Amino acid sequence: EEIIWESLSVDVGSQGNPGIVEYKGVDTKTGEVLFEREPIPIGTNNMGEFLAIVHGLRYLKERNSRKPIYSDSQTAIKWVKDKKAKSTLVRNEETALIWKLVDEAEEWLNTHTYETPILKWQTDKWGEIKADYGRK
RNA sequence: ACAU
DNA sequence: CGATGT
Ligand SMILES: [Cl-]
Ligand SMILES: [Cl-]
Ligand SMILES: [Cl-]
Ligand SMILES: [Mg+2]
Ligand SMILES: [Mg+2]
Ligand SMILES: [Rb+]
Ligand SMILES: [Rb+]
Ligand SMILES: [Rb+]
Ligand SMILES: [Rb+]
Repeated sequence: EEIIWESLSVDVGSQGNPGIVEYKGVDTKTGEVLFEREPIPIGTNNMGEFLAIVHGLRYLKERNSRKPIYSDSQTAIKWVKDKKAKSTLVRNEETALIWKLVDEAEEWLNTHTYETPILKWQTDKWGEIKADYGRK
């Protein structure tokens, strides 16, 4: 209904899908960029959205912050809830890095706790999430 | 259909 | 127009 302004917003950006993937997290209220991942040569939109949420969880936990996380990705929200990224991307030498990061993010979820609410950013009502890359 |  | 996902 209403935006929770005291939150972290995350989003993926890419060049192609599959293609070069990056992600970032921003303060929803101010747009300040709080973290940005260096581009990964091949990944999917959904793998990047998943990594962005998990990085957000780790970032907030390290800082003892109870803020929620907004994501626009129905898929990634579910994958984090399930602790399992059900990507179709081929596992081969070209995709080794993205898959290593996804495997490591799942591993973190299976070995740590968090209370962070993971909320759907309601793009249809609110416009683009504040972490968006402005590329579409 | 919906979400990217 | 193409892709990734539930
Ligand atoms: Cl990562
Ligand atoms: Cl909340
Ligand atoms: Cl959702
Ligand atoms: Mg997104
Ligand atoms: Mg975006
Ligand atoms: Rb802590
Ligand atoms: Rb975009
Ligand atoms: Rb979107
Ligand atoms: Rb589809």
